[PDB]
Formats: sequence, C-alpha cells, structure tokens
Amino acid sequence: KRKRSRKESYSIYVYKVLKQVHPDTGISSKAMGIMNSFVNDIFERIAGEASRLAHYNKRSTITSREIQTAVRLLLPGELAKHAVSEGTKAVTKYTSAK
DNA sequence: CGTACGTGCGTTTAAGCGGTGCTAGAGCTGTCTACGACCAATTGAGCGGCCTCGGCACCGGGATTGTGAAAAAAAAAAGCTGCA
Ligand SMILES: [Ca+2]
Ligand SMILES: [Ca+2]
Ligand SMILES: [Ca+2]
Repeated sequence: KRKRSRKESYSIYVYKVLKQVHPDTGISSKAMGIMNSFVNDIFERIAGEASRLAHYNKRSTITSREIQTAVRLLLPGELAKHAVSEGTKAVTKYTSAK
C-alpha cells in the first residue's frame, strides 16, 4: 500500500503536441517509450553541445545563444532552420510576457 | 580479346622559399550592473491510481494476385549441300 515512486516523462506534453498535430490520432504505450527516449536524447545532445560551446569560450553561463549555436551544429539543414525559427519565437514571446 | 591504365620520355608550370611592409583583429585590460544563484514561502501542474470502452488483434471465408508447369508457338541455331 506504499504509493509507487514518481517517474517523470514528457508523455503528457507529447500527447498535447500530438493533439495539435493530429487531433484524431493516438499513440501506444511503446510508441510513447520511444518519443520519450527521443526527447531525452536530443535534450542530452544539445545541452552537451551547449556545455562545450560555453566551456570553450570560457563562459560560466549557457545562454539561449549557446543553445542556438548547438542546434545549428547538431541538426540537419531544414530542421535546424525551423528549429532556430521556433526557438527565437519562443524567447521573444517570453520576454514580452515579462 | 579489347583498350584502360602504368611507364617514361620532353616540356611547362607555379609551389615553395625567404624576405619585406602593412594593419585587421585577437586578445588583454579595467569598469559596473543587469542577471542568475540562492533563498524561503506559496501553490497548482503533473504524478500514481483507478475505472471504461472502443481500437485492434484474431478469426474465418471468399476475392484477387502471382508463379510455374505443360503444351505449343516462335525462335535462333545446327548438320548438309551446291556452285563458284
Ligand atoms: Ca550585462
Ligand atoms: Ca495516467
Ligand atoms: Ca477510449
């Protein structure tokens, strides 16, 4: 009768994104396992590339510029273009919401 | 068995050297504050747990697709000449 320990996952957000993308389409347990393995992976790859960018330039802080550079380094062409576009929107919209 | 490449010639080219002169820009300083750590207190987003019900796995049965043989038609190909 102990409550089971927490296990975070991006799965509520994957669903919310899916419901934008294809409102009438769902996803199996194991397909979610993968979408989660993905998000974590690309997270770890970008954070890691952004870490090294900072570290090379003798920088204490990983800013949104070290992410963007790390995104250009990591992503293929049109993914990178679109990935930067959506990132740069997000920060602009954040700042105008104070 | 055909000609694509390696060899080796003579001719041509610009890489490499060693040097000189100009300056963009790498990299350093010192200054100063906007921003991020840390903090505590506050609170609602996301967790586990639970219950439901519709998608999809599983089924049988018939429709449609794809292969291979067999017999048959078309096919190149094979032993025989003449005529020059
Ligand atoms: Ca500043
Ligand atoms: Ca749940
Ligand atoms: Ca349902």
